Amino acid sequence: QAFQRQLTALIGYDVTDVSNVHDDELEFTRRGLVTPRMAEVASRDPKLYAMHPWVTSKPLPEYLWKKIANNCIFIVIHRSTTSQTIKVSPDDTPGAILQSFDFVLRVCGRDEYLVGETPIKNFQWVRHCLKNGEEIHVVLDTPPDPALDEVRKCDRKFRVKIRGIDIPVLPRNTDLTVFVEANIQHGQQVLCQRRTSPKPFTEEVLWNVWLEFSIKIKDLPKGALLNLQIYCLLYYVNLLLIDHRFLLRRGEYVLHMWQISFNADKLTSATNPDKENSMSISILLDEMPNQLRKQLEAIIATDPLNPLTAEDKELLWHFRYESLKHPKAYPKLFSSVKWGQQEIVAKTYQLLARREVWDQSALDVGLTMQLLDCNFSDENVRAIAVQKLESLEDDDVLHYLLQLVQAVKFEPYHDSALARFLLKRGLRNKRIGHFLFWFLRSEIAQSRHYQQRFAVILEAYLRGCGTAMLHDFTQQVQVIEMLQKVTLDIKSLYDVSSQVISQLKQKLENLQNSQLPESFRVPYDPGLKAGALAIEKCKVMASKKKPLWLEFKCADPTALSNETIGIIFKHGDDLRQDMLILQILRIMESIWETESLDLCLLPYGCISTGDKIGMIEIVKDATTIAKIQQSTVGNTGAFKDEVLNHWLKEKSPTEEKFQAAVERFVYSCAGYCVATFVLGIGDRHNDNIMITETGNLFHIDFGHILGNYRVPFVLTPDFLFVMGTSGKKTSPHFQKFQDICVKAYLALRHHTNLLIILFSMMLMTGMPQLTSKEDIEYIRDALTVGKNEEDAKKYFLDQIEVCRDKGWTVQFNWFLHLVLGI
Ligand SMILES: Cn1ncc2c(NCCCS(C)(=O)=O)nc(-c3cccc4n[nH]cc34)nc21
Repeated sequence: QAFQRQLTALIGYDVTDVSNVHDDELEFTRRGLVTPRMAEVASRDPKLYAMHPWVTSKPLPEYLWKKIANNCIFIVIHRSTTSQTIKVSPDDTPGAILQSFDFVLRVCGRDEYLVGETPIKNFQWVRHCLKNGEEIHVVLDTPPDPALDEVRKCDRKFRVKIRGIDIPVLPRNTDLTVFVEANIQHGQQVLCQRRTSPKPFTEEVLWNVWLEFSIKIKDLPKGALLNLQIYCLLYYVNLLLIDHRFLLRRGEYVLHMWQISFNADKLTSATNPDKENSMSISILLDEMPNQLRKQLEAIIATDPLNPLTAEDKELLWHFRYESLKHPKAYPKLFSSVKWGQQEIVAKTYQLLARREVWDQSALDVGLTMQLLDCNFSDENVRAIAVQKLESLEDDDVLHYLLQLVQAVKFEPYHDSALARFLLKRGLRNKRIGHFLFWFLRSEIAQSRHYQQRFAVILEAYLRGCGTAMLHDFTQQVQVIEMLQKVTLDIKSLYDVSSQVISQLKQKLENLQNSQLPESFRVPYDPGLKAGALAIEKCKVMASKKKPLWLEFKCADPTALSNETIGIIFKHGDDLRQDMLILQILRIMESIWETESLDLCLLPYGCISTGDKIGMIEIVKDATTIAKIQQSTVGNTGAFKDEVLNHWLKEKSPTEEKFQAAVERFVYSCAGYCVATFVLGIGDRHNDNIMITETGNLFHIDFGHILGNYRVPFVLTPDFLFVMGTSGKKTSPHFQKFQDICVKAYLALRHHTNLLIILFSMMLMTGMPQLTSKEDIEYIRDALTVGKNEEDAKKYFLDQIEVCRDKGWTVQFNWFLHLVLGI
């Protein structure tokens, strides 16, 4: 019992609670997930699961090959005080290196292991070292005891009666009228729509009206939603017309509704938990011709957001067997399906049974993701997408985990192939499981629309993750809860007075002494194990949301460097938006990796842990672009061109390193101009832009520009100065920048459909305010869909020149708005 209690505290929600249900789908899902859990648990290798080797099967990039002398790679092994280097070949296994040198090779300071039958080059930690030009240091010790991971042992027209609506208290807006709109939805595609006669808007409105729809009962598709909405659009709520047992929903229902276009929340089957304040509604249920081929291929070629006309759909359907031969035609083909007709759906299933071309096609994530969005409610359609995902290596799963977790919001039922898939992969791998936990917990904490479903999924995971991880989560959760309290208490108290800096270090003193865990895993970096705080370095930050600047020691003695673990705790913004933006950045990098391109992005760790509150990784040796200018000229926005180049020469001791910084800067600057333009978040105040002492540029605080959402992006003259240019001039570096940009840009366009679906999904599940048809179709233009590589190339170069023609104009403007208040 104290176990289900522990689960509830780790989850942040009671999954056994049944106060907010009108059926047993949630409980049914708890039971159904048991099998999938035990199946994955009872078939994972204890040793490999305990050490969770982080590896990849992708080729080693060109830019990481040129980092290797010979077929040689050095690795420093450590034991007690002894310590020796070793010459290794990129292609030999960890076992080989051992005999070349029962113990195992663990990385210093990290809970990371170099184990398994894979080349030494196919490890992420090794590749990380090479990229950063770091040296691989491992300590030789015994493998973690796999025991520590032990797990606790019929032809009628459909009709619905609208009894009426009840609300305890209605807005002070006298006086208006209300009618109820009942839609039978599927995908976001409304099959049939009926309304009630308007009625005076009182706290109780009774119609007692039968709304007879055009669609026969037998023609109702599994997963179809009875969407009930109130107009003056004030309220909405949904009811699956066909339940989780293939039964036709029947009987009396009193649904509490959500108060207020492409938002995923509008899809939920969850009813509003707040029964005392929410609006309530009461209902009662009782050889193809040459030309046509071209036309079809042109249709199949268009982007995911390109709308299908009636003719387009009729064509796709009539030639469905020809369309079936094109995996890329699936999303559009299944959109051309009349789900409101049982005969058609039946034929669609007959079609799916002929999945030779699909089953054999190479995995296209962008394509797979499309079948998992709000446009598809059929579980058989969505199942083939999940099928293709099964072939993903744990490496790629981590890449798309966040948005796969978000895609669960588009599932009609709590129990889905997507859910079970995430459950399985999370249980198969500790790293995946770790992030799955936080991603789900993130949603469960600030999403009433989906907390129930995600809570049931999280519970299933926790019951199979193992004793060891359950303990880590417990420590991580405890720490986060304590620090959040401090961040809130501190926020309640401009300049960070002594009275507050004293209070902070004071509060931290109270916690550290006999309260906070002696050690905990860094949520955004599972390998790292944080120890005791360094109160001296801790401070409240000069931010309008008074974020905590915290620094910990590494609990790992074998750790090499003495550098502390820096974490920023912050309340005020929804960090989920930041997560999605940062995750996309990693996706853009992996993409660029396939092309062997390396823009030096810094997708720092960021984890949403609660309501408008989460933690951020502190990148070391970095400062604001604005701060580097506030030094030269403070109160006035008198930005000077050369200051940035000065700051670098200053921080780089050997002038050589300086040239390396100016290079790192040109790479990092191009990557952020391209990546930021595609995402339409490139117009930022230089306060939201930082640079490393090594010249690595990177944006920050993405939740800020998305919470209040004119130059294409930020290529200010001070950046240009570092590139050796001013005004009507060029360079050997600027040409380089313009060179890398067009490269980086053109490369992204080779994955247009992937970016589009991710961007679209990001907006619907993460940016509730940015959910219009126009908001989404921005990335189409940004990626200049359907354009020659030449045209596109020019398009971006125009964008660059527009930043030139602007100089400090917008920056200064930002200075007027943010800095002061104009
Ligand atoms: C990721 N990272 N690394 C350093 C750093 C930082 N450094 C603070 C020092 C800046 S200074 C003192 O040089 O002006 N501030 C922030 C940051 C602050 C506020 C909101 C944010 N959202 N996302 C990141 C945010 N992120 C940072």
